[PDB]
Formats: sequence, structure tokens, C-alpha cells
Amino acid sequence: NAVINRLVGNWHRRAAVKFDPGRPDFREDMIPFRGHPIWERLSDETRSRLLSWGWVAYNRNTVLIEQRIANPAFELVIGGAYPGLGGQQLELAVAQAMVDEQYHTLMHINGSAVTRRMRRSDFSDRVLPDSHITTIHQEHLDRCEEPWQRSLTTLGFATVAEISINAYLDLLADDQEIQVVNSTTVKLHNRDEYCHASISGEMMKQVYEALPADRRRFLLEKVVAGLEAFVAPDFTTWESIVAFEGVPGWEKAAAEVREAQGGTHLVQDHSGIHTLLTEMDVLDQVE
Amino acid sequence: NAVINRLVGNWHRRAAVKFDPGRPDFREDMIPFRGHPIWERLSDETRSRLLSWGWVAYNRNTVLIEQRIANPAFELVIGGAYPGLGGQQLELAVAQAMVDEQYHTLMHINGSAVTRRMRRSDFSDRVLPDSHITTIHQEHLDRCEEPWQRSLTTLGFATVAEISINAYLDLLADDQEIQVVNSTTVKLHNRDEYCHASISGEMMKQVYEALPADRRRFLLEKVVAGLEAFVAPDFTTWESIVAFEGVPGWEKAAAEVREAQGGTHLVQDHSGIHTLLTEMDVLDQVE
Ligand SMILES: [Fe+3]
Ligand SMILES: [Fe+3]
Ligand SMILES: [Fe+3]
Ligand SMILES: [Fe+3]
Repeated sequence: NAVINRLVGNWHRRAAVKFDPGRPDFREDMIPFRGHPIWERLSDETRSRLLSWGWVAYNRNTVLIEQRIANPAFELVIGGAYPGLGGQQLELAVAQAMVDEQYHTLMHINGSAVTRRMRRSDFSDRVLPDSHITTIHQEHLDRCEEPWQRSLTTLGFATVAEISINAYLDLLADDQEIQVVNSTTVKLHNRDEYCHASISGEMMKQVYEALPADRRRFLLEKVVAGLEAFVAPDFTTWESIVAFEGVPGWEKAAAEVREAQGGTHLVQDHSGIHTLLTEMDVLDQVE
Repeated sequence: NAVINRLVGNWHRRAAVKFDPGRPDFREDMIPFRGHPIWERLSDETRSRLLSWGWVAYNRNTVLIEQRIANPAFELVIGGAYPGLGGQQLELAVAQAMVDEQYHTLMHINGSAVTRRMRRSDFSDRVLPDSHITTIHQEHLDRCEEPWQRSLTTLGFATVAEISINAYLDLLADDQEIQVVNSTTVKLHNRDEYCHASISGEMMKQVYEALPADRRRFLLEKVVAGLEAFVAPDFTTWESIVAFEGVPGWEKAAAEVREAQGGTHLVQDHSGIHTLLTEMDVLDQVE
């Protein structure tokens, strides 16, 4: 595989691992309450802190994906959990990506740290629950009866993550209004993930081909569930944020927001997975 | 904590993450069979492959420590598993160390990859069992009844690892006979671990102080068990190596080697932990 081989070759060359209070820390249009009348009841100070929390939550989701889904899948790959993989080159490519992911986690932790320092406020990760994708991944894991099912669940969710993260990062990478340290952090992350998507795509194709029919089917079901979870707005995390901020009538509004917005995707660009499933000739079966 | 703070400050500056067939790939004196009469029954080719396997095994032990012990402890630290820690600076220091460890894992995987390429042989990690420290860590975990016990077990083993790894790396870092890519890989790793030892020491001191008396005691017992395991020769891994190479009479000799050498430490420099336990004024109680 020449894709794998060259990524391995030039990693040392491309890998990323080598303030204006006026600017919002985040995009208003990615806050669920921004689309509800309650937004007008809020003070400029509260609006500002909700933007800060938004950024913090976006960082937390990214860290949680890397630590609970992506890296655990990479480790299972290296440990031989899946048929159709193996060989020294893949091991090196994956070992490199694990470094990248850990560095991405650091970048996002620092993104939040800078916000906390500059705004002079805690915005603690401890306030936030498990992100929506983390939750759904864990629910699927808990329904597994066999080890092979858990490992395929994680692969499916990680494939979705690695192939769709570019579109999640795109949401802030291009935004010229928000804090530039925030956009630049997201852009830099975005660079690495282009190459990760290629690796993850290749690996998925090969595992799928080498799996028996029952296990193939189980894997695609996990890919489906993962994408659904990945692209959704995290209503639950935002509910934790607005409760902690003491927004009056947050609960009633939250119910109304789930009703009105339960159907919109935060991430609308699904071209990564669409294209992967097309190249695999399995797009036939989907939700 | 100024130690923590400056390590955080200058990480971007110090972090490492930014062939002669004639030369042995490893040190003969770290092969258990080197000290037994069977060594004279072996061909130069077999002696050479055992040196290669030695290096490969040493890389595998290092990877297994990073992936099963060190990074899992760092993640528990960040997730608030232990009293007496917390705060943004520690989180950044630890997030940085996790990048380092993952990079060390890559360096050691590449160390083995180069050996496999240049010697034109598989020396597969799949032949090697769990390393001795990995085994003992896992045995202690399996005896735990409560979550808090598992997290303290991992902390204790990780503290030992982070504070003692310099002495394990020293064994090859200075060796001017072995392959220079091998020595240089180990030296480069060694650079980072000086700073890791400081972090890990600080964290241990503070957790211990904040723990109740029963939990303090449990933690030190785990430190003790960890050091014992960490410094021992891995007789079991070497047994897998010599069996796979088809050394005649390996089994009888292996028994004799455990008898004669069961008492020697591969790692004789225990100054890291000795000094930590002295500064904590708990050296009183030991094995
Ligand atoms: Fe990433
Ligand atoms: Fe990635
Ligand atoms: Fe290390
Ligand atoms: Fe370390």
C-alpha cells in the first residue's frame, strides 16, 4: 500500500507536533439556545460566557473522541484485533497517528486553558458530562456480549470519527470572526486529520473485506450508529452548561430546543463516510 | 509549583518529539543465557539473533509500560481519580508527558522495525508474551475489589516506572559497542524521562499526603511491588525467545538460569525511588 508507505515516509515532515476580548471564542450559530427566544433574555455577559463554554465543550468533545475512541481503536489495530491488517508499515503509520492524536488532545486542552486564563474564569471540564458521541459509543459497548463485538464497535466509531473530523474542524477552522488562537488551533489539527482519514479509510476497507458476513454487517451497523451520533448537536452537554450558568427557564427552553432542532445536524458535511461507503460498494444499506 | 510550571513553559523547547551488521543490536550481558554454559553450544548466527531479540524485547517492554501503565496513570490523573492534584498547569504538564510517551512508543517501535529491515527477519512482537512488569501490574489489578484500588495500583506502578526508567534506559544509552541507532534511540528517550521523573515524583508526594492512612498504605505496597517487578530480569520473555529459536535444551537451562540468577536485578540503580521515598520520609517500610 503506497498510501500507507508515503504517509509513513513523510510524517516527520507534515505532522503538526513539530487575545482580543472583543472577539467571541466560538460561533453563536453552534449554540442551540442561539435559535430560541431565550437568547434575547440573556445579558451580554451571559452570552459571552456561553460562547466561551461552547469552545470549551468543543475542545472536550475532541479530547474525549481521541482518548475514548480513536486511540483505543489504533491500539486494537496494532495489537492484531482485526483481520486483514498487520505488517510493519501499518504499525508505524498507526503509531505515528497515535502521537498526532495525543498532540491534538494537548492542543485542545491548551485552547481551553488560554480561554480560562484570558477570561479569568474556571469553565471547568468537570461541569461537562460525557459528550454525545462518547455516550453512544459507551452504550453500544455495554450492549456487546463478546470481545470481538466491542472491538468492532470501537473500530466503527473510530472510522467515523477519523473520516468525519475534518468536517467538524471545518466549522471553526475558517471562521475569521472568532479568536484567532482558536481558529488556528482548529486549522492545525485539521492538517493532520486529512492524512488520518486516508489511513482509517484504508484500514476499514481491508478489515471489512477480511471479515465474515455476520461480522461485516455488525461493523457497518456500528459505523451507522457512530455517524448519527457524531453529526448530532450535543443537547445534553449544552443543558449542563446552561444549568450551571443559572439561565432562568433553561429547562423549559431546552425541551423546546430538542423539539425544534432534533433533526438538524451540527455537522452537515458527511462526504467522508459517504465516499468511503461508495468506494466499498456498501452504500446500499443506510440510515 | 514552580517545577511543574517551568516544565510546562519550556516543553516545546526540550521535548524529543521535535547500520553496521558487525555491531550487536543489544548487550550480551543482559541475556540470561549469556551466563550459562548453553551459550557456548550456540552458533554465531543464533547468538546474533538472540541479541536482536533482546533489543526487540527491550523495545516491547518499554511500549507495554507506556501503553498499559504510564499513560493510563496520566489519564487517571487528568480525570481527577486522585486527591491532592488538579489545576490547569498540572493538566498541561501531564497532557504534554502523554505526547512524549506516545512518541517514545513510536521511537521504540521504529527501533524494532529498523532491526527487522536490516537483519531481514520478522522478530515478531507476537512471539513475545506480556513483559514481567505488565504481568505483575495486571495480577495486582485483578486482585483489586474496588475502583479506587485499581487506580492506586496503576499510580504506584506508573510512579515506579517514570522514576526508574532513566536507570533502565542508562543500560543501553551509554553503550558504545551496540548499534548506534539503538543507543541514540535510547538516549533520546532518556532526555524526556528526566523531566517525567520530576512530575511523577511531585504528583506522588501530593497524592500520598492527601490520602487517608489506609489508602496511603495500599499505595506504597503497590510502589514496592512495582519496583520489585520493574528491576527483575524477564525470565519468561527470554524463555519465549529461546523456545521460538529452537535452542536445544532451552527448557532445562532456563530452569537452571532462574535458580542461579533469581536474585540478580537487571536494573541495579534504584536511586530514583530510594530518593523519592526518602524525601517522603516513608523509606522506613520496605522490601
Ligand atoms: Fe485528532
Ligand atoms: Fe485522527
Ligand atoms: Fe517514556
Ligand atoms: Fe515517561
